[PDB]
This record gives sequence, structure tokens and C-alpha cells, in this order.
Amino acid sequence: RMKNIGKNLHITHFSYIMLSILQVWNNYDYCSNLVSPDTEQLHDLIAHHAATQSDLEFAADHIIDTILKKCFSNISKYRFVFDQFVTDMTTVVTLPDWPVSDLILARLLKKLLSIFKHINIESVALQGIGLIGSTILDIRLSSNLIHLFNYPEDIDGLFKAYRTCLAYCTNSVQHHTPYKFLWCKQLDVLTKLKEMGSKLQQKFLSLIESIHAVEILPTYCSTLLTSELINMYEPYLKLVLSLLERHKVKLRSGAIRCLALLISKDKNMLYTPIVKETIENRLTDSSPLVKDAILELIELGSSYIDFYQHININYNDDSMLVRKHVLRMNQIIYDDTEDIIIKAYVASRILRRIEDEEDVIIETARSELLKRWILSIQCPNAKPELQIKNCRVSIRVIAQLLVGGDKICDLFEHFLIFYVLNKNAHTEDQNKLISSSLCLLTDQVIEMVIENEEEGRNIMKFLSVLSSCQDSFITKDHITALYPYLHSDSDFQLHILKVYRNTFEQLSHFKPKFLYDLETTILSRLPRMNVRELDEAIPLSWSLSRHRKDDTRICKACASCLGQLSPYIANATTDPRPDGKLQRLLYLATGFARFCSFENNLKTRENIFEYVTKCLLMFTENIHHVIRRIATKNLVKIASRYPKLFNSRHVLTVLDTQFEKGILDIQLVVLESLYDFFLAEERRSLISINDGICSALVSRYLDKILKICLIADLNNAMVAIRFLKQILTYGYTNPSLCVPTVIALTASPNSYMRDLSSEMFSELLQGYESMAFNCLNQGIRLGTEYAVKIRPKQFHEDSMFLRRLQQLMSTNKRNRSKFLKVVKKTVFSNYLSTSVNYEESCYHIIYLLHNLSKISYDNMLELYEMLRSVISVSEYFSDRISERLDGFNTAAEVSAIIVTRLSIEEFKRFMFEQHHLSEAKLTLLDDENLRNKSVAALDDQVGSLHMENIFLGYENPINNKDYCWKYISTLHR
Repeated sequence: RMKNIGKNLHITHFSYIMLSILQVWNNYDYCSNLVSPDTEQLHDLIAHHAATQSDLEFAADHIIDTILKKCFSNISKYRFVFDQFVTDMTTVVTLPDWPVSDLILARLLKKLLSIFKHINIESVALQGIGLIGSTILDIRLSSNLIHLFNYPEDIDGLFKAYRTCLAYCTNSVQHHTPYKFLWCKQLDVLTKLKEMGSKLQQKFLSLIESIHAVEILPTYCSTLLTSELINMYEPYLKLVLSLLERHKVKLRSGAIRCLALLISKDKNMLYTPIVKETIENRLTDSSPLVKDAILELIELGSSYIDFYQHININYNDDSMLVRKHVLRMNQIIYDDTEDIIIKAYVASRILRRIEDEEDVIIETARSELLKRWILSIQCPNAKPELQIKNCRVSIRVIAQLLVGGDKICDLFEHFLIFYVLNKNAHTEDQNKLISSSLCLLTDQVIEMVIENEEEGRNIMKFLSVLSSCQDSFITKDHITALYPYLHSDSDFQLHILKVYRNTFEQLSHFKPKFLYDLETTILSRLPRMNVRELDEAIPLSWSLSRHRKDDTRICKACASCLGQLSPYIANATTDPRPDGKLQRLLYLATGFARFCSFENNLKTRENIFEYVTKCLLMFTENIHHVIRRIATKNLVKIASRYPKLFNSRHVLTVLDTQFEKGILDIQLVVLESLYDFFLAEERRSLISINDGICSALVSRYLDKILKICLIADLNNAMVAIRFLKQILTYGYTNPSLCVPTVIALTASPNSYMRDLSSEMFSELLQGYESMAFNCLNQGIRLGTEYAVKIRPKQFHEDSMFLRRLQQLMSTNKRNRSKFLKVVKKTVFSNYLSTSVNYEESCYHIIYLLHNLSKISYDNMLELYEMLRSVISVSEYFSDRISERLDGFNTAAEVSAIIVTRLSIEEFKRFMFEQHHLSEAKLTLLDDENLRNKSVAALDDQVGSLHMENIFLGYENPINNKDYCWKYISTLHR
């Protein structure tokens, strides 16, 4: 049973009648018979309309109350009498036939907002309130009274809009009191203005004077923007946004549906400050499913380019779901904006996802970059001139992308070499398009640099990456056109040299006149070039040498270089200094020696590289420190190209001298340079090889390299451990020479070293299990010594060294007890034996005792048998302290023994507290022992040893007479 209205619309009879009844609460009958403009009978009229309003406001409240209290008593049966009511009101608000409805919804919305009671109510209220909010926005979009306060101009226009709606009323159906009540809303706006002189009164009087379907909807809605209803929009908006933080899922989800409805009706919503702020806040601090929900809401607008920076907070989120979502939106942003710095930003995050745990996300990230940068260039849909315009934005984007990040450049080069130009990754038609597209792309890269002569030098960096490809698409006419800008001068010159160096190793048959003038330009500027461009120009000069089939000019530049050294080698056979010019000419002389390859020049018969080493040996401890470094660095670099030099007693005695004398800046360059040699060895075993020489070098310097891994300065220690890594994987040594050092490094407080160590040790465990166990002893000892050495005051803060080893190594019946047997032998044979000097070892014993607290003894017997042993050692120490004060410089040893005794005591007390633990089970031997083998144990943190019980507030207890006295005071108490 529902009642017909105009356009096939029904309402429950209850609401139909009730709205009819409340619309008689009006005062236009008073107003109509009022003829004379009695200034005294007008302020009378306001008191009667104000009475009419507060009355039916009270009446509206009380009907709103009872309906709710009835619906919310059993929110299981009356669902759709509540949702029927809200659907009735929202239906009729847009009609001038029913002007009281705006009041009803206004006070209904007030009461539902105050609910935010059982979730069954809240979620039902939450849906109705979303329907009310929805239609508030409907009205507001179709074609404002504090606005009238400032500009009373538009009060005239407002009643004009009313006048049309009253005109519309007259037509149909039973319209008498609808016209009436609607008329009094005109009088209503003016009394709400006076709430805030005679400018309203004459408008008031001229209204009293004037009593003698979807085309109106925009106009009628214009009147409703003065009402209370529409002005409740923002407090409703403020609420639903706040609901995105509530813990209850049905509120959050109901909030999502509320905003989804709003955003799809008005899309500029997202940028209104209140929602923008909340969306941005929820993207940082929220769960994965709320983050995804916020991202889907953003997606409901038209463009959301401005949100790009907050969207990508979660580009690397832990959730695959959110990572997939952000990737999808980075694509839309990229295709939407025309801004290069935006495109490169979002493309950077797409490119980063080619390294991802999910293979699906990889192929998505790869394909969409390939589609956009490569295959887009030759679209079946022409024209050609749009094609190059797409080509150029791609170049601008990539060039900007390559600016900044070493990581992102490596990712781009990987994407280019191992995906784009990998013909097994694509179909045959695609490889054709890729080859065609890249050809046109590199050509446009060239045109863009020449036309340009921060964009330009970034494009030149891109060109060098393209040039380093297998078969580049740079041609002889391209490299001819670039020649003017090899002369003119930042890193622009290094990159163009790269392009030349690489292209001349690929193209052949150049014009001889161009080859000649290029060879002049390079060899002229060789003196004034830095090291990194020499490492390109000198090989390029050699390439030009062979293209010319003429080596005379390269030799002339080389001999000129060696001549300029003759003053310094003369002053090297005497002695002092260096400054600016000698440095770059040792790099230049070395440069020639390694990249060429000529044989003869005009001084003494020789090989040029043998001459250059003899000069370098002259600068390798008399000579100034900064030049020896460069000389020794370059000497190893030459020996890397001619490994037979590593047999010379002269150069070896140079390497000998630098490893022992220990200076860190020289030692470092020796280590990286030798490291580069051993890496080159591996690359060339995967295709000359020289295993005997490398084994010779390992046998001499391995001892000293292992030492550098455990020194304090991590510059040398990092290069050393990476050197050691290469030595192991290639297999020059028996692994056991290195495993003690790798175990030791797992004790590092440094994050990188401790991680890098543990995978190397995991790697050696699978390959050589039983050998690693034979090295566990020395590993522990070098471990504790290293730990204590780096952090002398704070080493004890890491008690998990031995436990990390136990978890790595104890994955077996026999392995779990072998690790325990070794740890027991080490502690007692090496640290608590009579051969130990406790002055040197007390801090080591402390570090260990911590770690022995957090290991797992597997069963109670191994644990109880342990404390049995340490207490025996403790009482032993007690007897030896009792022998000292039993007859009194000797403070050093007693302090060391006191410290070591208290350490054992603190250990035993901590173990008793944290585990069980009973003196009664401890003191008794013998069935009862096997009754302890069958109870189990592991441990946690929980907390560490109390060190106040060992140091007794002393500094530095060792050789501290006050510390000794304090302990002695605690004996004869």
C-alpha cells in the first residue's frame, strides 16, 4: 500500500499524509488579508511565523524520534520501514509539491549523525545517511544565505526563482497548501537574515504586496541552497571521512560506499581541501585493504595526476595487491600528464618493479614501458609527424629518468640490454618493430643534441647508454655530425667520448680525412684530460690508429708524454715533490701502456709497457705520499694487463711493502686494483687465462687480506671481504682458510658485513658442511676478539652471535650436538683454562658468557652439566683470589680474575632466574642424569646479563686498586 504521485512515484501513505498535515503550518492567510503596511503589525507577523516554525520543528523532531526509536528497538524486522522512510523523503525533496520535506530530512540527518550503539544500527544509519548526502549533492549540482548577507542584490533574484515554483504549483494536482507553505519559505529567508534594517523591510513589504517538470528542478533547487539541509553537507562530509579510521570494518566499508557515490557525481570533489587531506593521510597510515580502497576512490575521478606523489608512497608496499594497484595508476598518470618531470617520476617507479617477488608484476612493468617507449613509435595508426613527436617525449622522459640514481640507471640498462634487445623475449614481429623503433629513436636522439647546440647533457648520457649496446644504431653520418661538439666544452665530454669509443669499435670504413682531423683533435687534448675521460680517449686513439692503418701519430703523442717525465725520473734518482702535472702524466703514461700495443719511439730499445713500469717503480718510500699512491695504483693496473709482471721481484716487493706498512689509502688502492684483476680473470674463464699467477698471489697475500677483513676501517674491510668472496667462489684456496674469518664477520655490529657474512657462510655450509664444523672453533675465537675490538665499551649489546650460528648449523640429529660440543670445548679449552692470561681475555670471556646465555642447550642435562662446569671454574678462581689477599703491582691479575669470576657468577644467576632453576638438581649426580636428558629447552630475549654485578660501577676495573678493594670488602663483610 503506497500512494501515487505525478511521475510514477509512490510513497508510504504514512509519509504522504504526514507531509500534507505539516504543510498547513503556514502563515500566508495571515499575510494575504494583511493590506496596510503597519510597521507595527509586521514585527507582529514575525512572532507568529517564528511560532509556526519552532512548533513544526518540534513536531518534526518528535515524529523523527518515534520512528527511529521504533526502528532501532528491533533492528532485525523494521529494516525497510526505515529505508522506506528515507527513500520517501529523498524522493520528494526535489519537488515543489512537498516543500516541508527539506525540513524533515534536515532533522533526520541531524539525529543519524549523532549516532556516530550496536553495529547493526550504525551500519543501517550509515547507509541511509549516505543516501541523504547523495541527494544533498544532487540538489547542489542542479544549478547560500550567508552569501545573501554580503550581497543582498541576489535576494531579488532568489524570490524570482520562488515565483516560478509557485507558478508551477498552481497547475496540479491538489496544490493549495503546497503553494502556501512554499510561499512562506520566502518569508522564512528574511527572518533568518534579520537573525544575523529597512532594506529587508521594503523587500518584506513588496512581498506582501505581490499576493495581488524537469525544467523547474534546476530553479527550485536554487531556492533550496538557503535551507538548513544543504548547509549540513560539510559536517556530514567531515564525518564519513573520519569513519575511514574506525576499527570496525562495516563502518569503514560503509564510508567507502558513501564517498564512491559522491565522487562519481562530482569528480572535482577529490581536490576539495577536506577530502584531499584525509585521502593523503590514509595512504600513509593504514592497512593494505584500506590503502587499496582509497586508491580505488581516487580512480573514480577523471584525472588524478596531482595525487601522483602520494600514490607512490606504496609503490613498494608489502602487499602484492597494493603494488599491482599503484603500477596500474602510474600507467594512467603517465598517459595523462604532458609534464616530463611527472612522467619520469612515475616511470621510475614502474621501472623499479621489474625487480619484484611476483613474476606477474615484472612482466606488467616491463611490457608497459616497452609499449610506451619503443613499440609506440611505429603505431599502425600513422601519421609520421606525430610519430617523431612521441619519439621525442620518450627521449625527454628517459633522459630525465637517467638523471639521478645509480640504481635506476642500472635498472634501465638491464631493461634495455637483457629485455628490449633480447630477441628471445619477444615475437618475430615485435623484434622487427623494436629494431625499427630504436633505429628511428637513436637518430632523433642525435638530432636533439645538435639542435640543442639541463636537457641537452642528459640526452647525451642516454646516447652513451644506447652506444654501449651490442649493435647500436649510430652510424657514420651520426658520428660525423657530432664532431663539432667534441671540440666545444661538465660530463658532456666524457659521454661523447664514450659514444665515439664504442661506435669506432663497431663501425668501419670511415673517410680518411675525417679520421685524420679526429685523430688530431683527440691527441691534442689528451694532456688536459682527467683520468675517467683518458680511459675512453686512449682506447679511442688506438681504434683510430687501426682505422688509419697508421701508428706514427699515436706514437708521437706517446713519446711526447714519456719525454715530459724525464725531468721527474731524474729528480727521482735524487729526491725532494709533486703538484698537478705529474699526477695526470703518470695516468697518461700508464694509459698508453695498457691500451696500446705498439712495439719499438726514440730512447732505448724495449717494450713500452716494460719501460713504463720501470718509470713507475721509480715512484713506488722516499717519494711523496700522494704520488706513491697514484704510482702504486697504476703499477697494479699495468700488471693486470700483463700478468707476467706479477712474477717480477721488483713489483712483488712493492706489494709486500704496502701490505705490511699498513697505510690505509695505499693499501686500499692495491686491494681494489688486485680485486679488479681477479674479477677480470673470471670473465675470461667464461669465454687468456693465467691460474698459476693468481694462485701465486693468493698464497702470499691471503693471510694479510684475511686480516684486513677484521680491521676497524670499513673502507678497506669492505673491499677485502668482497675480494675474499671472489677468491672462494673461483676456488683458488681450500675453503677452510677463509671460514674462520667469515664466521668472525657474522659477529659484526655493522649491518652489511653481518648480512654478507651469513649468506657466504650459508653458501659454504651447503657446499662444505663437515669442513665448516672443523673451522667453528677458530671462527668463534676470531669472532669474539673482533666483536670486542670494534666496540670496546659496548660489545656486550649483541648476545646472539653464537645463536645465529647455531640456527645456521644445527639442522640435523648429529649437527645439533656437534655445535654444542665445539662451543663447550672452545669456552673451556681456550678461555677458562690455566694457559689463559685473564688480563688479555676477561672481556672476551664476558662477550662469550652473554652469547652462551642465548644459545639452546637442547636438553636440561647439557644445560645443567654446563653450570656444573662454570661453578667449578668459579670456585677455582675464588681459591686463587683467596691466595692473594692471604698475603696482602699485582692488582692487574687479581682484577682480571675478579672480573672473570663475577662474570661467571652473573651468568649462573641469570641462567637460574630465566630458566628454572634449582640448586637441588644441580648439586646431585648420577638415572637422575638421564632424567635430565629427556627434558627440553630453548631461549629468547628476555633481557641480558646485569653488568652492574660485574664491574661494580667501576670504569675500567682492570688494574684498579679501588675495584679490588670493593670486591674484598664484599668478602670479609
